[PDB]
Formats: sequence, structure tokens, C-alpha cells
Amino acid sequence: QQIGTLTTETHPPLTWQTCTSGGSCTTNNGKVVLDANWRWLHSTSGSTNCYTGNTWNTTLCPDDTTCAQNCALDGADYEGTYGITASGNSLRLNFVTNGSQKNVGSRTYLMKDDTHYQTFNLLNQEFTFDVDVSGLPCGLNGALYMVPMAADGGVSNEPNNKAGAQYGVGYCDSQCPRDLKFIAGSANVQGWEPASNSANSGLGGNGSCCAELDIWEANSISAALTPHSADTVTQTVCNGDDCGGTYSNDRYSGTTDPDGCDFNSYRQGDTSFYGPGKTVDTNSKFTVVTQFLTDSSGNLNEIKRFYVQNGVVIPNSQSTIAGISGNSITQDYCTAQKQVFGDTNTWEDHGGFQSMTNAFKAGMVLVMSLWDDYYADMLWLDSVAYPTDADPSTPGVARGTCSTTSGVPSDIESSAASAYVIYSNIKVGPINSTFSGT
Ligand SMILES: OC[C@H]1O[C@@H](S[C@H]2[C@H](O)[C@@H](O)[C@H](S[C@H]3[C@H](O)[C@@H](O)[C@H](S[C@H]4[C@H](O)[C@@H](O)[C@H](O)O[C@@H]4CO)O[C@@H]3CO)O[C@@H]2CO)[C@H](O)[C@@H](O)[C@@H]1O
Ligand SMILES: *[C@@H]1O[C@H](CO)[C@@H](O[C@@H]2O[C@H](CO)[C@@H](O)[C@H](O)[C@H]2NC(C)=O)[C@H](O)[C@H]1NC(C)=O
Ligand SMILES: OC[C@H]1O[C@@H](S[C@H]2[C@H](O)[C@@H](O)[C@H](O)O[C@@H]2CO)[C@H](O)[C@@H](O)[C@@H]1O
Ligand SMILES: *[C@@H]1O[C@H](CO)[C@@H](O)[C@H](O)[C@H]1NC(C)=O
Ligand SMILES: *[C@@H]1O[C@H](CO)[C@@H](O)[C@H](O)[C@H]1NC(C)=O
Repeated sequence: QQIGTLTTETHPPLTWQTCTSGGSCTTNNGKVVLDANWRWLHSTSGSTNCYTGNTWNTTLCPDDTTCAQNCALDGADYEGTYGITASGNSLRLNFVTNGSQKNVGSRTYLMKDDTHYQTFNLLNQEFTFDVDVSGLPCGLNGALYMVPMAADGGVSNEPNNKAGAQYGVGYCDSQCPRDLKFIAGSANVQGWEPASNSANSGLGGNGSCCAELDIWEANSISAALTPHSADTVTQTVCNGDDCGGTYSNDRYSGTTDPDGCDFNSYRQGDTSFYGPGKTVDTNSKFTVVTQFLTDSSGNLNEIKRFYVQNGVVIPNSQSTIAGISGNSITQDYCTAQKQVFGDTNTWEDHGGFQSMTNAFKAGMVLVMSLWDDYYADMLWLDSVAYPTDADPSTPGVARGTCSTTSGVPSDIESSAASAYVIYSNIKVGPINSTFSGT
């Protein structure tokens, strides 16, 4: 994709901290950038759209290469169009913005400078942030996560990609998404079909695969921490159903792990721990600490989670499911959880902890998003039962308190139009350097 010249692109400033063993902390001047899919995409020779709603202009985009030559991503009005506001160390994302037209959700990335994403290697470190999920009801997901996107957005070896990280180009994840307009320096017009339900989306012939660390997927009801492995941790292109992932007819047939090794306190049997008025009280802001412990070789062997609220350090809840113990993500936990729940261990199949180690060594980009779910209504995160016809007595079926009929986008895009998430006070450093409390 090309650089559009009709609207200035100014990345909202966002500060975040680096801490050392001490724990003294200093402030980094980061910037955030909107993902390329949300942008106006128009001809390089004027204002004619290359894509509108769910449909490509086939004169501008007769094939994937020509489309990339002809089409430019332009600047974004972060607050006015997308409901994205950055102030100091806080980033607020609104679910619905009624601008000149309606916008639903957003996905953003943390930038080092105007043309490069910040990258992270969290091995033997922790990543910490504050979040307010009080405005997120059933069906919403404020996701803060990491994927090994190219720091430059792919421009170095993609001649038809001039827009790069400056315009939020280069996304990939463990679902191998085919709804992306640009993948690896080419458009995705070939094979495009508009979505059956969403007016804003569709699926092209190709998907964008990579490893994925879901540090945080949550609303006010439930939260999940989920690493996902991949054969190749950085971006690869896939085609059609062979992609695997959410919008494939053969979910597990691809080169990535679309399920991950998840820890949701509620799904792991503790329904008193996370939610409204619970131990981690989602009515108010809290701190989320995620630690990435290594073995003697420097390979990831454990992900620990702590919360801090009202000045109290709260260890992650113990899994209470018979056969699945502990309160952290380890190989023992992942093996046990998949065996006991009767889920395919695609996490292990695509390299598990070694894959995530390799993802960190490649360099992870921080993603902050807010979305609803046109595939499964977020029921996998927050439903009394997922699948909806499964027995709630069966371990692993219950994930939250939301009804099986909750979270339908056409419903919640009206009823939850006030929804929002605020991520703030990001801190990164050695283990135990980013937080304190009793
Ligand atoms: O065309 C003008 C029209 O544009 C919309 S903006 C619109 C984009 O055009 C469209 O490409 C994307 S598709 C988007 C999808 O809606 C969203 O549900 C998923 S959420 C995704 C999440 O971000 C990730 O964090 C998570 O890991 O996976 C989730 C599921 O994939 O992302 C898709 C893109 O990758 O949708 C936007 C918004 O509808 C303007 O809003 C509108 O006003 C204008 O008329
Ligand atoms: C991206 O997906 C498109 C659409 O499926 C692929 O397009 C096919 O490409 C082959 C080889 O060039 C052609 O023979 C077919 O005619 C194309 N099919 C269609 C429907 O257009 C394309 O190959 C994919 N790109 C990559 C890099 O995998
Ligand atoms: O595909 C949507 C959603 O999937 C989860 S994995 C999910 C499986 O889909 C389900 O079969 C099993 O019973 O539960 C697991 C865990 O919830 C994945 O973690 C997530 O990334 C994705 O959005
Ligand atoms: C597609 O783009 C061409 C070239 O700019 C333009 O002439 C035409 O009106 C557009 N067609 C549609 C259907 O948008
Ligand atoms: C960090 O603190 C946690 C919780 O208090 C403790 O379990 C752990 O031993 C500490 N780790 C280090 C490296 O100090």
C-alpha cells in the first residue's frame, strides 16, 4: 500500500516506562498508530476509494499487485473518527464512534518512532499495565497483546508497501486472518467475498499468520491470558481454508495454534476471583502484571500473573479443576489442561514454549484493541457455556456469567454503544521491578 497525502498522519503520543532492578523507572515517549484496515484507502491519483464498506473497486484493484500499486492508506482522525484518545500514559478506545459515519472498535500498535513499531523481548522480564474494564459488558473484548510484526511494517523487502508501520501495516496473528486488506506488501482483493453479517468486512484469498501472545483479553465479566504458538513465529502468508484459524472450515489444519494455552480463572473453576465486586473488582481500575520466567538456557518456562488493586498484591487464582492445578502457565499446566478438557493441544503441536521464546527473540509488537466477535459473540471468553449446547457440568465449558444469547454484534453495537476500555501506565522491566503493594 501507498502513502496517502490527503490527510496528515499524526500518531498520538503515549508514554510508558522502563524499570530496572531497584526499582527505578524512566519514561519513554511512545506513539500509537491505527491499524491499516480501519483507514481510508483511495487512489494515488485522487480521492476515489479503492475499498468501501465491504467491497473493492475492481478497476483500481483488478489483482493483488496492481491494487497495491494503485492504492494509498491515508491519515486518521484518531478521536473524531475512531474514538481513540491518548493522554499522558493512558490510551482510551471507544467501542462505537458516531462521526460522519459509524465506526466500531479499533486496533492500535505502540510505535518507537514515526516509521517503526516498538519491539519487546520479555524473556526474564515482566510487562505491567493498568486497565479499566468497568465499561465492557458481555460480548466486548479489550485486548492487549503481542505479535511478532516486522518493526518497519514490512517495507524493507516489500516494494509496493510504502505505507509500512507509519500507517499500521503488517498485522498478523495466530488466527491467520484473511480479512486484512494488505498482507506482505500485496492487496487481498483476489478471492474477496463480503462478510455474511458484518457490513465492514470480508475475507480474501490470503491470510496473515504469526505467533501471538494474548497477555490480556477481557471485559468486566471474564479475562484470559493465552500464549499461541506457530511453526514460523514471524509473518507467513497462507491461502484459503489451509490457513486454519477462526474463519476456516478446518480450524486446526494450518501452521499456527489458533487456540493457545489459556488461563481464565473462571474457566479454571474459580468463579469468585475476577469480575464485578470480586477479588479483582472490575468495577474499578486494577494493575495487571505478567511475568515471563526462563530456564537456565534462557528459554521461556512459565508465565505468572499478579494483580494489584487498592494497594494489595493479588496472586493469580489457583486452577481448581481436578487434574489441572497451579495458578500459572507452564508445560505441566498446558498438557494437563488440554488432556482434562479434551481439547486438541495445538499449542504443543506448533512448538509451545520454545515457539514463544522464538517469538520474543524475533521481537514482539504491542497491540491494543477493542472489538466484538462476529464468529462466536465472545462466548468463548465469558459465556456460562461454550460451545452453547455443551454441558456446563463438563470441565472447561463455563467461562463466565454471560448468557448463551449474549454478545451478538447487531445487538451490542446498539446496546453497548457507550462501551470503552482504558489501558494506562505501561511498565516493563526485570521481574518484580514494575509493581509494589502489600
Ligand atoms: O470503508 C469505510 C468504512 O470503514 C470502517 S473501518 C472498518 C474497516 O474498513 C474493516 O476493514 C475492519 S475489519 C476488522 C473487524 O471489524 C474487527 O472486528 C476485527 S477485530 C480483531 C481485533 O482487532 C484483534 O485485536 C483480534 O486479535 O482479532 C479480532 C478479530 O479479527 O478486526 C478487523 C480488521 O483486522 O473493520 C473496521 C471497523 O468496522 C469505518 O468504521 C466506517 O465508518 C467506514 O464507513
Ligand atoms: C492470494 O490469494 C489469491 C486468491 O486466492 C491467489 O490467487 C491465485 O493465484 C494463482 C497463482 O498466481 C493463480 O493461478 C490463480 O488464478 C489465483 N486465484 C484467484 C482466485 O485469483 C494468490 O496466489 C495468493 N497469493 C499468495 C502470495 O499466496
Ligand atoms: O476462535 C475463537 C477463540 O478461540 C479460542 S480457543 C477456544 C476454542 O475455540 C474452543 O473449542 C475451546 O473449547 O475453548 C478454547 C479456549 O477458549 C482462542 O483462545 C481465541 O484466540 C479465539 O478468539
Ligand atoms: C472505481 O474507480 C475508478 C477509477 O478511479 C472510477 O472511475 C470508478 O467510478 C470507481 N467505480 C466504483 C464502482 O467505485
Ligand atoms: C517476585 O515476587 C513474587 C511474589 O511476591 C515472588 O513469588 C518471587 O519469589 C519474586 N521473584 C524474584 C525474582 O524476586
